[PDB]
Amino acid sequence: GLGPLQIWQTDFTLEPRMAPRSWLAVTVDTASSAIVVTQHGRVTSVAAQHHWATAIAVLGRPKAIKTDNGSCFTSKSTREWLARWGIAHTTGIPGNSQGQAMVERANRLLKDKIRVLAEGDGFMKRIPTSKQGELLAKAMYALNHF
Amino acid sequence: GLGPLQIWQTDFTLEPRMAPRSWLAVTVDTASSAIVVTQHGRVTSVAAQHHWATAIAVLGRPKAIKTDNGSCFTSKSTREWLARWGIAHTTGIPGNSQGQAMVERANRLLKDKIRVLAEGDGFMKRIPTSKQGELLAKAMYALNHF
Ligand SMILES: [Zn+2]
Ligand SMILES: [Zn+2]
Ligand SMILES: [Zn+2]
Ligand SMILES: [Zn+2]
Ligand SMILES: [Zn+2]
Ligand SMILES: [Zn+2]
Ligand SMILES: [Zn+2]
Ligand SMILES: [Zn+2]
Repeated sequence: GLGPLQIWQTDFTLEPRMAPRSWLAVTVDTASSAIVVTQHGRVTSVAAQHHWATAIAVLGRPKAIKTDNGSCFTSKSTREWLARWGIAHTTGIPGNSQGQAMVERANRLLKDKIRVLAEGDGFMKRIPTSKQGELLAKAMYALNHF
Repeated sequence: GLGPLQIWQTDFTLEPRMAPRSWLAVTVDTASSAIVVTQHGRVTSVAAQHHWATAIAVLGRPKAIKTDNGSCFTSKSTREWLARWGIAHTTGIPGNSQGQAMVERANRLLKDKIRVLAEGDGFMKRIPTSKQGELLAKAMYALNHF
């Protein structure tokens, strides 16, 4: 049982094609490379908690999650939510540089796939609100192919 | 590679504690017993398609899905959505009796866990709208423990 560590990297990335809920919260399980994404109207502490509750239902509970120092991830509210779950959190090392690189790469592959799938459906600018969820789901499936 | 068949059972169950989006769409992968649930305001053909797009992002694409003859699953719109995905569908045998039993059992374990987790949080009647998603996510995690 000397298998990979159950550690996640999480980040928010802006995607105007998904407006009005244009902030995409993306989590990469570093142990399997699975990706989970959710959309939100604003980046708050509560959006990050909503995102991780879903990721937890999808990937199970991690031992730890690594984020940057964005304030939605470092407020007291977030620290308490993570403590209630027993999940450890680290924002890395002060002036990390790298070490968030996997989720930054997932952010980019994700936006590219949304753009090619959207354009494939004839949406060259914003994706109609009513079509967003299924297209976000399709991009997520295309990047995991469970 | 003589491992289980990638066949899903899907159904809708009403849960007043989740009002106004009180119809829960539940899918059980019969190959692993994993469960995926989503909430909806009305049972339409489009609610079933929204539910399966999410399940597909979570469990990958199945070879087939088995449902009852509820009309949201048998309209032309649904038949076409499933055909676009290459997924086969069966509503079983005319007067099946059983053969949907796993998802009917998942419907019941699911509503029980929502009730115990809700009550654990002090919500004895409807769960506040703003608390529903995280509690639905928690019930889904509690029944899968990924
Ligand atoms: Zn960030
Ligand atoms: Zn939210
Ligand atoms: Zn970033
Ligand atoms: Zn695939
Ligand atoms: Zn039914
Ligand atoms: Zn919907
Ligand atoms: Zn039923
Ligand atoms: Zn667990």
